[PDB]
Amino acid sequence: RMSMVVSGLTPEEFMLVYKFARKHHITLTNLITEETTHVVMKTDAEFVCERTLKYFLGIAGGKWVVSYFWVTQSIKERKMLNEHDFEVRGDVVNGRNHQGPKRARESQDRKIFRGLEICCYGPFTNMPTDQLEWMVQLCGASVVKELSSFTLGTGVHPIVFVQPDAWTFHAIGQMCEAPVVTREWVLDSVALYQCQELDTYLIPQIP
Ligand SMILES: [Co+2]
Repeated sequence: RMSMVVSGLTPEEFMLVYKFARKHHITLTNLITEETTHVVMKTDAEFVCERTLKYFLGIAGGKWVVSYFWVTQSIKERKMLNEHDFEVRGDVVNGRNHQGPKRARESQDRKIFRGLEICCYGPFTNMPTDQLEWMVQLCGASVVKELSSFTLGTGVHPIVFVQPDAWTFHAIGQMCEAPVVTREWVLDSVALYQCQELDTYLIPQIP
């Protein structure tokens, strides 16, 4: 059936979702899994939310990323409103209207990271490696654990991403032949659901 997960909400805001969840036989839960169908985000009146991890994984699964206004209007009108009307416009960081989740629902037959080998490299911070790995998988990429493990083949394009405010490196180029980008290449590529160009994102590689 329907299974719901919640993001950016207060206790009382949560209680409202639960009431809506109880009234409509919807499972509510703490952590997002593949079983999750809906991700309720807090937004401003014009469906703009902050980009949480559940935001990305939600879009990565191409679920229903939908504003908390879905919940309260549904309570107000005493009926389960259309998810279509309430979906999240975009976010505070990628722009007030990129309609990201929209494309993601519409494009499961061709996922943006199809045909790619991705290596989430070294230390990571707000987001753990495995979440980013699962994100990246969900969008049709193939995870590599170590640089040396890239399918050296005309077939696939390998990418290495890193987030550099963690290593408390620019010599990945010396250990493998791959584009090195910044974790924001993935996050934006997922937020916008377009496959971003690596130029704006490349980390310098010393010879
Ligand atoms: Co090519």
